[PDB]
Amino acid sequence: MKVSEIVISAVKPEQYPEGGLPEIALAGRSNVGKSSFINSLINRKNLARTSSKPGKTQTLNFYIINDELHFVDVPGYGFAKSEREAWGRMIETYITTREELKAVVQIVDLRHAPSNDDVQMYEFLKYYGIPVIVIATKADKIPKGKWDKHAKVVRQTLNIDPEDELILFSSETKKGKDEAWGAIKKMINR
Ligand SMILES: Nc1nc2c(ncn2[C@@H]2O[C@H](COP(=O)(O)OP(=O)(O)OP(=O)(O)O)[C@@H](O)[C@H]2O)c(=O)[nH]1
Ligand SMILES: [Mg+2]
Repeated sequence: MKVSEIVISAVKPEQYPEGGLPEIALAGRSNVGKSSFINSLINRKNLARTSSKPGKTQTLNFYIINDELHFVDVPGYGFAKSEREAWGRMIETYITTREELKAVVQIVDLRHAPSNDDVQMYEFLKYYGIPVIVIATKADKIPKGKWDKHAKVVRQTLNIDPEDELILFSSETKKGKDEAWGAIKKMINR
């Protein structure tokens, strides 16, 4: 997509933006680079703020791209890993009351294997039959030669449906860019 502005920081539906526009929201361990992915697709450095390595994103952030879509940035599973569950109620409601939600891009790190939270997430995300675009990120930190031994583990771990799709990615080198935008567009222009 020949592709960039914030709109709001909703903590509940009584805040979600207006317009009834389409949205793709992200789910990911904390620090995984969800805030980064978002930026990588619409070509921004820190529109969605990134951080050294903490738990910087802390609210559902809506980013209207070309006034045609909505990327929604989300805190990592549980921000400060009680607050665990506090996190769910929110992502859940949303992913069960936001009809425009046109799919969830769940991002996991390629290097390691999906943490149960990721299987969990995906599971839930699947119980509601929400289309998902898994993203093996930070490819660039894995010897190009071993991206199969790593990305095979995911598929098995998250045992990803055949309807859903895994994609290798880099917020550094931008690898997986378009693939993302393609799948993301299948979901939008379905
Ligand atoms: N080398 C590398 N670093 C990455 C990559 N993606 C994200 N990072 C680094 O990881 C850190 C956190 O990235 P973010 O995008 O803020 O993380 P996040 O998952 O959105 O974090 P929260 O908003 O707290 O959930 C930063 O220092 C980024 O520069 C990637 O593909 N390669
Ligand atoms: Mg984030």
